[PDB]
This record gives sequence, C-alpha cells and structure tokens, in this order.
Amino acid sequence: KWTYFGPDGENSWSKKYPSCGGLLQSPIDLHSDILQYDASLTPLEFQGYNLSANKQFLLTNNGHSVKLNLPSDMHIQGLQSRYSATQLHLHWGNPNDPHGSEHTVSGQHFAAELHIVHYNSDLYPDASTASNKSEGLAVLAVLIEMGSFNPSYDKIFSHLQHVKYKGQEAFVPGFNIEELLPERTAEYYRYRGSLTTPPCNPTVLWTVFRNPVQISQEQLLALETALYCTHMDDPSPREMINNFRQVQKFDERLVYTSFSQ
Amino acid sequence: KWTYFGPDGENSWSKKYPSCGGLLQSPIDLHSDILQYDASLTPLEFQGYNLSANKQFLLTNNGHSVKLNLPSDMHIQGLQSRYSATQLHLHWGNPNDPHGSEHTVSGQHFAAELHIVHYNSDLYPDASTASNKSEGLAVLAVLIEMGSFNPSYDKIFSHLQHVKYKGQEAFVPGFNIEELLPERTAEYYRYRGSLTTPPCNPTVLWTVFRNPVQISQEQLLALETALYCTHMDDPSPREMINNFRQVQKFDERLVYTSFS
Ligand SMILES: NS(=O)(=O)c1c(F)c(F)c(S(=O)(=O)CCO)c(N[C@H](c2ccccc2)[C@@H](O)c2ccccc2)c1F
Ligand SMILES: NS(=O)(=O)c1c(F)c(F)c(S(=O)(=O)CCO)c(N[C@H](c2ccccc2)[C@@H](O)c2ccccc2)c1F
Ligand SMILES: [Zn+2]
Ligand SMILES: [Zn+2]
Repeated sequence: KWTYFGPDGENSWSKKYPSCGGLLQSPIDLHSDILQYDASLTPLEFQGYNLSANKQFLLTNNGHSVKLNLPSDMHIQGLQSRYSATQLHLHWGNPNDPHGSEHTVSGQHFAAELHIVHYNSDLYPDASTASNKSEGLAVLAVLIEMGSFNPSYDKIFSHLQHVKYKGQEAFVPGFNIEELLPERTAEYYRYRGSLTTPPCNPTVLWTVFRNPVQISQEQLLALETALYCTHMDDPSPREMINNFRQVQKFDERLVYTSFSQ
Repeated sequence: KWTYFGPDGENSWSKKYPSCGGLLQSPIDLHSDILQYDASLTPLEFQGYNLSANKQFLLTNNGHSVKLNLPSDMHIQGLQSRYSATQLHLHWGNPNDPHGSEHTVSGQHFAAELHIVHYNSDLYPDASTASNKSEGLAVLAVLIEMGSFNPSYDKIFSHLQHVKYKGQEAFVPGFNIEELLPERTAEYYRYRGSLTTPPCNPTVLWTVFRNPVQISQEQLLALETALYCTHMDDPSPREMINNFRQVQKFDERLVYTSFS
C-alpha cells in the first residue's frame, strides 16, 4: 500500500522498508561534477532480445507500474557475469506535466523512463533471490522524451487498455526488445545504486543510456491516462500517474561514463 | 537525532517527524511551468535590519548548520501580519559538488542558500510557539553563487573558525542584515510551504529572491570546510557538508512571482 502520493508516498517508505532510508539509493541526477570517464566500460551485448512474434509475453498491472515478463534466454553480456532478463516496466508523469523520468540529467526530467531488469543468472535461481544479494541485479534505463511516434514502444502501449486495473494481465506478442533502446548504446552512464521502489534494496548495477528515445505526445497521453493503481472494483480509485521517485543524495558515489565527451 | 547524511538521513525523518511525509513540503524546483505572475506581490520592507554595532549577536554551530540569532525588533513589513526575525542560517554542498542550495531554479542548484527565519509576532509570542501554527513563519531565501568577494557575507564568515564544532558559539557585532540581500529584492517567488528540516511543519510562507548574491570561491570553500557536525571530543568527526534537503514533489500548485 506504499504509493507515490500522499501519506504513504516516498518520504514515508522508510517506515516499513528500512533500505529506502539507507545508502546507495536511486535514482540520481546525472551531472558533470560527479561524472568520470572510465575506458573499461566496453559495449554491452544484448542476447536473445529478439523475441519471436509467434510467442507471447505476459503484461501485468501490478498496482505500481505496468510490467512485461521477459524470458530467461534473454541476457546481457559484457558484464563480469551474465545477467538474464526478468521484466521491463516504465515510470511516467501525468497529462498536465509529462516529466516523470526517474533519473534526471543536469537537473532536467525527461518525459518517462523504461527499466529492463536483469538478475545475475550465473549465481542466482531467479530475480527475487538475486534481489537482496551483492551484485544481484542490473537494470538498463532508457530515457524517454516527447517526440516522434515510436512503433516499437506502441507494441507495448497498444495493450494498456487491457491491463487498466491492478491484477489484470494481458499477452503481448514477441518483438525485438532492442528496438526500445536508443542510438549508440555504447554510450552510457554506470553506477552502483538501488531499486527505486520499496524495498529499495541497494543491489543494482545501473546502466543509463546516454541518448534518449522519443515517443509521441499521444503515446505519452495514453500511458498517463490508461492505468489505475487500484482494482477494477475499488470504490477509492487512484490513477497510476507520477510513479517516479525523487532523485537521491549521492553519498560520495561517482557515476562512470563510457563516453569521454 | 536527525541528520542530513546516512541512516538518520532525510528519507527517515518522517518516522519521528510525521509532517516530513505530509503536505506542503519544501524545498521545491522553481520552473517556468508552475510560475504565475501576481500583481499583489508588492515589495517587502525590511525594518530594523540595520543592527546596532553596539549589540552582539550569538553565532552557534548546532550540528546542522551555522545560525545567527536575530532580535525580534527586526521585522518584515508588507505581509498580512508583522513577522519578526529570530535567526538566519545557511545550507551548502561540498567542495567536490559545490551546489547545495535547497531551492532549485529550472532544475539547477545554486552554490548555497541563506534563510532569514521570521515568525508571526502579531499572533504568537516567539518562534518556537509559532513554528506549528497557522500562518506561523515566514522565511526569506537568498540564492548564492560563486563570483566576487562579498564583504557583507564576510561579516558572518570571518567568525566560522570559532564555531567549528557542535555546541560552539561566538559573538557577532551588529551589522546591516539587508547587505545580505540581493539586487532588486522587489523580484521574488512566493509560495506556501514548510520548514525544510524536521519537524517539517507546513507553516512557512516562502519568499525566494529572484536574483542571487555572489561570494568568492574562497568564501564558499570556507563555508564548506570550516565546520563539523560533531562535538570537539567526538572520536569520529563528521564534516558539515551537503546540509540541504532534496527537492519535493510539487504538483497541481503554483509558485507566484512578483515579476512577469
Ligand atoms: N524501478 S526498479 O527497476 O528499481 C523496479 C520498479 F520500479 C518496479 F515498479 C518494480 S515492480 O515489480 O514493477 C512494482 C513495485 O514493486 C520492480 N520490481 C522488482 C524486481 C523485479 C525483478 C527483479 C528484481 C526486482 C520488485 O517487485 C522485487 C523487489 C524485491 C524482490 C523481488 C522483486 C523494480 F525493480
Ligand atoms: N531551513 S528552515 O528555514 O526551513 C528553518 C526554519 F524555517 C525555522 F523556523 C527554523 S526555527 O526558527 O529555529 C523554528 C523555531 O524553533 C529552523 N531551525 C531548525 C529548527 C529548530 C527547531 C524547530 C524547527 C526547526 C534547526 O534545526 C536548524 C537551524 C539551522 C539550520 C538547520 C536547522 C529552520 F531550519
Ligand atoms: Zn523502475
Ligand atoms: Zn534553512
């Protein structure tokens, strides 16, 4: 029953979830004073991201975001263990303020943000298990700006009217998940942080791509108006809007960049 | 009890200070989407700010910031009620990231921020009593950026070495506090918000001046490096740095401006 607004919003999460008050918290503002080029940040390789269109993947409204489950044959290579996909999901603002990314860059929000969550499959049986373990999770973040219509993102957004309420599930045909990543994936920011939602475990290796992708105002409006945090039958409905955490103090941490300029 | 760093950090203030998780929380990002000109916002008059240089004013390190006590004959004229001064203090970052203002403008931090705290002395007997009441407090905020040396800020900063550790105090001779305000104080942002420190009571009328002041790079480094959060005999000393709150969500609300 944590939320992003009101008595149970983010400044209260630590009452029930201690790690949300702990160190290494995400998201953060990416700005020059805390950036440092690291030449060892070589390009990631995205394996098994081309999901078959004849197969289907479960989309669920979990009351906090909408998530698409991903198969464990989908992996990122380049890290010092292989990390296998578990789910992707989004964070966004609202129709009157389409500025709901979690990470900011030099103090500016982007319209939305996509997270593709992976767990260390070398060392762990599943994501739940990896989630409280050192080195356990790797999340890829794509910053989303308002711009051109994006047919790849529409492969997810076209199914939102079927997961409007908490607990609802729908199937999305497979598509190539790499189509959701931006240009020049070799350029990214990398840092040690946390889940941006309760329980806020400080166990995530973040990669935020330097370049945003674009989706249209109509696509953002659909995302911002389609979904509810509450069940279909709840007499106290709550729109699922502004589901991003404020940026966190950078307790002496640097962010490492694969790009020098 | 509470700190700006670590386990007792701002995300955990709401356990012991429930208003830290409530409504109307400050500080906020001031950005053009939420700005609205309001002609009712006339210039404030700063009365009694020219402090007798024959009086001394106590400077304290309280483990959270450095604060100067101010006399209640010092007040703002221009609001509904008279608001009388109680103290001023500052918030800053650290030398590796010297951007520690509380408010932000179009998503940008300034180097530091000075707050001159006042309380409604028409309605209440002192600031302690006003701090949790309707209309209780008014704070003036001055954004600070690095630039020219500022002699007026140096009337405070030259005493910092005598308040290095928590609980230390020094005496500061009266000077004209208006010298700490920026150019064109008629230009400001105004909104209802809260204390930015526990107990975070939503009882502050904010006035954030549009224009920043400048202090030199040496002045700013002095403020970032002179002080500790800890007592002198603490075997584990903590530097006093990054003593600002993160910006709060501020949705379906306006900040009013005295300028268009
Ligand atoms: N933004 S974030 O990337 O930091 C994030 C979220 F924003 C987010 F909304 C979720 S959520 O599952 O979609 C709804 C809130 O739990 C998860 N889901 C968690 C998760 C999924 C897969 C693998 C690890 C973690 C979460 O539900 C969870 C937490 C702890 C243990 C198991 C699962 C998550 F990681
Ligand atoms: N940053 S702020 O402008 O919003 C603010 C105020 F608005 C404010 F009114 C005060 S206060 O005058 O001391 C409250 C009356 O006791 C403090 N002082 C803090 C405080 C003490 C007791 C009760 C409430 C708040 C004190 O903790 C402090 C002093 C200096 C710098 C940071 C914190 C303060 F930080
Ligand atoms: Zn996320
Ligand atoms: Zn203050």
